[PDB]
Amino acid sequence: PQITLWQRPLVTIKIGGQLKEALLDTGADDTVLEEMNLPGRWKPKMIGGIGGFIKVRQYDQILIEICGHKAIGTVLVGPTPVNIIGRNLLTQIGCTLNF
Amino acid sequence: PQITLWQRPLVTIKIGGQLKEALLDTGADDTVLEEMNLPGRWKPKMIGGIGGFIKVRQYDQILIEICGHKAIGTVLVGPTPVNIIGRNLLTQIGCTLNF
Ligand SMILES: O=C(N[C@H]1c2ccccc2C[C@H]1O)[C@H](OCc1ccccc1)[C@H](O)[C@@H](O)[C@@H](OCc1ccccc1)C(=O)N[C@H]1c2ccccc2C[C@H]1O
Repeated sequence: PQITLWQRPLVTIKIGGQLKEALLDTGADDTVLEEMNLPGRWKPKMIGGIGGFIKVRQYDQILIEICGHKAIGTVLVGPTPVNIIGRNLLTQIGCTLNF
Repeated sequence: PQITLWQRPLVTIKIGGQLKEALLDTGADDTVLEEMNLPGRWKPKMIGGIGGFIKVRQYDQILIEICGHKAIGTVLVGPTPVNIIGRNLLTQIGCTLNF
């Protein structure tokens, strides 16, 4: 599909059987979701954006479904204000920026 | 032009006769640039990101060239980690997300 940017580019994602809303963020290197439970072991990590840094938990090889497209990659979980789908997963679904 | 996301979507922008590098960010509602000098009066604004809020200066009707495409709009200036081209200007150059 082609997403215009008059409004925030929010889409529905499926992860861990749960359905959620998330923002397609080309400015985010990684993907970070609000506090939730995921399987496997995790690694602590600090990520910084506008405003400073936050502590998140890193999970690897997590399967996410974005608008029907399956994608695999690292998923961070932490006190983020909104769910964010970063570049690490946007590339997997063939997402691009077009002027 | 089509831009993949395997790397940060960095482009060159021209503002105040100067060349700068900035990030095309669909996750940013507004455009914020690192500390610099702009003409006219400014208004105060608070923007919230991943790690909290920051205070920025708001300038209106600023001319800015993004990859050869001229745009005129609101530009914010403050302690941002990188120069950011947000949705307010991305829509002016007809930028869309595609997959
Ligand atoms: O933090 C970032 N990346 C980092 C990131 C994110 C997730 C995981 C890892 C990493 C590392 C780094 O790439 C990106 O910034 C550039 C950036 C790049 C590199 C280093 C630092 C910053 C994001 O795309 C932010 O732009 C955007 O974040 C999503 C968000 C939307 C709405 C509300 C709260 C948060 C955000 O903060 N948006 C707000 C904003 C921004 C500018 C002007 C106005 C407004 C209002 C609101 O829309």
